[PDB]
This record gives sequence, structure tokens and C-alpha cells, in this order.
Amino acid sequence: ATDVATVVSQAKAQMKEAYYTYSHTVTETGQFPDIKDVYAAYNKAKQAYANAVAVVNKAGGAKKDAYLADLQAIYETYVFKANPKSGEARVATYIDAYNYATKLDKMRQELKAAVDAKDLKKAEELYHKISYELKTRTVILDRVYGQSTRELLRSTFKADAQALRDRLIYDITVAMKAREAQDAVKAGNLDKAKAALDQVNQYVSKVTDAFKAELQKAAQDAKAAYEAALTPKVESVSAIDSTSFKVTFTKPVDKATAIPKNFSITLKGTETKLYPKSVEVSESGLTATVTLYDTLVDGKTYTVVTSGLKDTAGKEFETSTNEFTYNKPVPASITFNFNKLPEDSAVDLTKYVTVKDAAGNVIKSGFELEFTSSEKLTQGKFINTTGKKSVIVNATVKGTNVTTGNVILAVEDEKAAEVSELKLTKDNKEVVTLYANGNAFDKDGNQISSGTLTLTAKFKDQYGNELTGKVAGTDYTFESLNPEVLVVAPDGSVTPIVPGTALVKVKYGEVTKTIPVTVKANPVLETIAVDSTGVSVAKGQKATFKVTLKDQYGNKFTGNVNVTSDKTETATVSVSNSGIGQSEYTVTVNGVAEGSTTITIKSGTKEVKVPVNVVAGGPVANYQIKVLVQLKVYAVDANGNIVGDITNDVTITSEGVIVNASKSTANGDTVYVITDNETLTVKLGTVTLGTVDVEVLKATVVTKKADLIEL
Repeated sequence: ATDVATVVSQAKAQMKEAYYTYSHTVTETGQFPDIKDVYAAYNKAKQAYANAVAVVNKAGGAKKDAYLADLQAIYETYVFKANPKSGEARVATYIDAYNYATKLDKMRQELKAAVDAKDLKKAEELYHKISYELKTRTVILDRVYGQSTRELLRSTFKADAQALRDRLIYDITVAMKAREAQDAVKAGNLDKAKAALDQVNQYVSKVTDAFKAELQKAAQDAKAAYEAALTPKVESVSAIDSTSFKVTFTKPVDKATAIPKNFSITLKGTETKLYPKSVEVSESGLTATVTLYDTLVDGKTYTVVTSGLKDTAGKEFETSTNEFTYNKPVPASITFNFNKLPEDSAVDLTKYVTVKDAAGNVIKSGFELEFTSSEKLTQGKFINTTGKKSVIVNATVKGTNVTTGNVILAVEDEKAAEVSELKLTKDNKEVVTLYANGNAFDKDGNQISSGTLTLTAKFKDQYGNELTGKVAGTDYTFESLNPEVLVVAPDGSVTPIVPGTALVKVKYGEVTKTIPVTVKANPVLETIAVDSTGVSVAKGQKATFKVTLKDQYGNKFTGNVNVTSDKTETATVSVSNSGIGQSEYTVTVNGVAEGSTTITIKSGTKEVKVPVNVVAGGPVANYQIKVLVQLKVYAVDANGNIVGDITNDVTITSEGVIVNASKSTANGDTVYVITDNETLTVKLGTVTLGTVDVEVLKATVVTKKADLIEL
């Protein structure tokens, strides 16, 4: 009993016994032992060893160092050794591994919690945590002695942690990369974006049904953002005649920057420069004529260089080089586009002629025209057809003998020939949605407040020009083919009566066009969505869940909500904003006495009810630090139930200070807050409750390293 030999025999046998605890269970029954029993046996080992070392040194002798070397060898192999080789520190590494393996299973459920409740911000957060453990920290798992044991840990706890993570590859890839391309346009880096959208746009096909909805919006919203803030550019340049060239733009252009100073033209592959005389810009601002002093050369190519140009209310153009190739066309035939001309003081004869080459191609520009007419020509191209019945016009190309000959032309006053457009509008905006209410919603989805609801029409005449000065109601009129569904005034005014569809049409003399405008059912209360599946409060505490209302189309419906609990004694209840106004309230459940009851959310016709069970508060067994950036410190009993809160006594400090933080009381309920110009330490008195990591905005609460064998 007392003698060293007996103490060492037993110390030896005991350290081995700690290892057989797990290895004989796993081998013989295919089960893990109770981790409590392993910890019990591990601590009993570490003592038995340490007692023996003490007993051995106290006896001394030549037997001493043999004993001590053996004892240590067993201890270092079977129980514990800092930085172990494989086969060593068996029990220690199994503990580490079994604790590691249980965290995965847990996180894997927390992750499956988020995919179900469809919180994408949280599913991503836990995807990262899991993907780190699964990649970096499987080292812990490989230390374990016992391939049988090593597999059982992998099958029982890791296999399904993998599986679940691996099918969220795509959901996260997109959600990440979408956010990155959104962040590249806030900054000035369109190169990094696009490579991001290249990635987003090949993977949104393969997302799972979890967040399919939210990912698509975030993907389309990242495309849109990138378009709107894309650098304007010169599309192309093309010749017009021997002395002017056209230039087209991607965006509109600032008339103040479209000036001769900002264009440089050279004959390609030479020093020969051609200075521009003028720049005229289209009413739209997407093209411009640039005219030259010098004369272009049939066949040759010219390179234009743009710079210091600018968008309307916008940003600079990229200095760029574009070529164009002057080709003097060869006219063969010439023709009038109609047998008639409009009635007018100045009819511009060049607009009513068409020139072609011998192949049969219309030459849009390049040539000059001479005219003779029965009537007097002004600037050799304009005539007064006012009050005339007919006119003779002869059009010839200048150097050529290509002529129309003498052509008699009828003069015919403009008249509505065609309906160029007909749409429903309100306050200048085309409406895509309308309910029998009268409420109207535009292209995007937003409703148009104020402005009259009317039909709009434009017309072209028989020469294909838009008609102007024409008063709706006087010169043309509207009507509905179904007054039951939709009532229309002659001037365009509208007031719908009932859902369905109505055919509506416009009339300018004998010209008409008919359009359908569908009118839809009013928004009515279809769904009451609830944030919580079921509430677990504590006595003398409170809980929160949100209620959102939806209509039959799936849009935020505004309405009323009363809320009640079965039994007022086990749990009272209230609702935000007095129970009226919004499409989304927050319910507050107070606990008052242990047991159960249930909560009812009513709204007009339809109704949802939800379970409430209040637990009796245990004593304080822990303090959680939580991020909800705004910070809190909850007191928490043995079960994880929130009883008490101590955010007000606690003090934040820092270990180059990126962040400021201080207490922020609101109606008694205290909260900590983060600012800007590290890791923060949360203390209660001189005790440290934990640390926080902050980055640049985003804050995660540190987790304490609980590994026996550091890596």
C-alpha cells in the first residue's frame, strides 16, 4: 500500500485505465463514453501520476530514475503531453476531439436554424465559422489514436456538417460577391467589380430555395448600381461629307465641353493635323457634328482623339482614339419620297428627296443638291407651298447630271394619319398597375400621389411627323368599350369602378388605336406572418417577436391588430404603436407566473395564435455579451434563459484607437454604442467578462479557447 512499487504499479495501471475508458467502448460497442466519465478518469490519472512522482522522489535511490522515466513515458503516451506526436496524449486529444466534434453538430443545427427561418445575414455568419472549423481545426481530429474512434467522430458529427456547408457554397458566393461589386462602385474600382458580377452571374442559377428570393434582388441591384455609375464613352465616329464627321456618345453630353478645343483629328499614320471649326450637339446630346476647315480625302482614314469631355450633371470621359474612313459616294438616281408636299411657308425640299447609288443604296449624305421650282426658292432649298394646289420641283445632284426631272407635286395640308403612341398615365408617369381604389403604381412599383389619371396620345401626319398643338377632347377623343369596368371622359380622364379588363380607344377623325387596360382587385388582408415559431420567456422578464401583414399579391398591407393571451396571470402582453398604423408591429410578452398559455394575434377576418411558456428564473450562472453596432450584457441562468441584465454596471475599454464607445440609456433600458476615429475588453469591476473584435462597422464576440492541447 505505502511502498513505492505498489504506488507505481497502481499509478501506471490508472493512467492506462483512463485511455481504455474510451478505446474499449468505441471498439467493443461502437459508442462513445459519457464525456463526464472520461474527464473524471483523466483528472484521476493526472493525480495518480503526480502523487507517484512525489512518492518516488521522496524515497530516492538508484530505482528512482527508472521509475520516474517509466511513469513519465506512460503519462506522456496515454494521458497528456504538450505538442504530441501521433499515438501520444491519447485521452487529452480524445477530449479535445470530442469537444470539437460536438461544436460542429451544434453549429450545424444553428446553421440549419437560419436556412429554415431564412435569415441570410446569420446563415453567412455561421457558414464562415463552420468553414473555418472544418478546414483549419480538423487537425484536432487527426491527433486521435484509434482509426475506429477517428471514423466514428467523422461519421457521427462531421459528415453532416460538411454536407450542409457544401450545398451553401453558391448561396454565400453570390451573397458575398454581390456585396463586393456593390462596394467597388462606392469606391473607384470598376475593374474589380464585373469580375465579381462575372462570378455572380454564372452562379445565381445554382442557388438553393432558401434565399433564392433575396439573392436575386441583391444580384439585380448590383448589376443596376454598376450600370448607372459606368464611365461615359465615345461609341463611334463616322464621316458625313468632305468636311464634317458625326460622333456618337453613350450618355448625354455637356454642351459646355463639346467644343473644338476638345477634338483632335489627324490623317492616320502621319503628322498632318486637321483643326475643327465647329461642334454642334444634338437636342438629345448623344451625337455631335464636328466640322473642319480642311477637306477629307476620298479613301483615306482619319483618327479622332477626344478629351476633357463631360456628361450632363456628370463625370469625365476617358480620353480615347476612334477612327473613321471618308468615302465619297457616287450618286446614280434621285427620287421624291411622296407625290405630295405639306402646306407651309418654308418647305425644305432636301427633306423630301432620296438619293441612291447604282447598286440601289440610299446615300444619307455626301452630296449637294440644286433645285428649280415653279415657286421661289429661299437659300436654294426652301419653298412656300401656302395656299397652293400643286407645284413643280426639279432636284438635281450638283456636279452630276443625275436628276428627278420636272415633277408635279400635290400640296396637301398635314392631317392625323397614324397613332404613334397610346398609354395610360398619371402625372407624366406611365402606370403599370391600377386597382379599383383609384391608386396607381408606376414602372418600378412606387405609387404616384397627386396628378390626374388620364390617357395620353400622340399622332403622326401622312409625312410621318408628330402633330403638335392638338387639344385632347377638342381635336381628338377617348372612349371605353366597357363602362362597367372603366369610365373614360372625352378628354382622357379616368375613374375605375370594378376589377376585370376594359378595352379603351382614341379617335382623331377616322384614325384610331385600341388598347387594353386591366384593372385588378383591391389589396385585402391575406396573410399574417409571425417572426417567432414559439416564445420562451422567464418569469418577470419580457420577450419579443414581430408580426408582418401581407395582401394577396404579397405586399406590405396596412391594417389593425388586437392581441390577447388566454390567461392574464401566467403571461400578460402588449403591441407596438397602439395596435394601429403600420404593416408590421412588434409584440411584447411579459412573464408573471410559471406554466403555459397561448397568444392570439387577430386582424379583421383572419388570425394566428402562438405558444407562450414562462419558466421560473434560476440564479445567475453566466453573463453573455451580445451584439444585436450596439452592445449588451445579459445575465443568464443554467439553461440559457435570460434572467437579469447588467449592461449598465459593465465598462468597455481598449488594449491607434479606431473606435469610441459609451453608455446610452433610453427609458431605463441601457445599451452600449460603437463610433469611429482594435479589440474591446468588457469588465465588471476588475473581472473580465470577455472581449470583442471590431473591424473596418462589424463586431463579433470572441470565443474562449478551450483546447487542452494548443496547436
